[PDB]
Amino acid sequence: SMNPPPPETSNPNKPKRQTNQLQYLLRVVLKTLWKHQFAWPFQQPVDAVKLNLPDYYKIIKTPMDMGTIKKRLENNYYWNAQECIQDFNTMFTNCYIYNKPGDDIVLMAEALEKLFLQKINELPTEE
Ligand SMILES: CCOc1cc(-c2c(C)noc2C)cc([C@@H](C)O)c1
Repeated sequence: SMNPPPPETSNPNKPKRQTNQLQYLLRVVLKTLWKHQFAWPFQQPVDAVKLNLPDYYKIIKTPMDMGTIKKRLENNYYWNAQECIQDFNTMFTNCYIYNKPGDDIVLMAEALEKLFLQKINELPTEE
């Protein structure tokens, strides 16, 4: 029933780089999803205490949210695009695992995921 510590967003010993794909993931992908009308539940870790979801973190062992993704991208946390893409997919999948078809949050995830897919479909070639 308690909240876990949030995922890490900084690790000074992780090697970093700034690729055109990672720049796209921030400037296009994250920006598009973050501004969406359905973004709000996903802009920070699930607060299982405030939401009274005492079994959330019993079921979800790899939490992810866009607040975390945003900080990771802004801190150059990633080495490659695939790591960031995996974070977004973890976020969606968590929502699908925990929730039920047709729940509001699932419809929201689905809308964001459709936009995600459209954007990732045009991920630029690494230069
Ligand atoms: C600030 C978080 O607000 C919400 C969080 C959820 C949520 C998430 C994210 N993952 O599982 C649940 C439940 C669902 C809803 C509303 C849309 O019902 C709102």
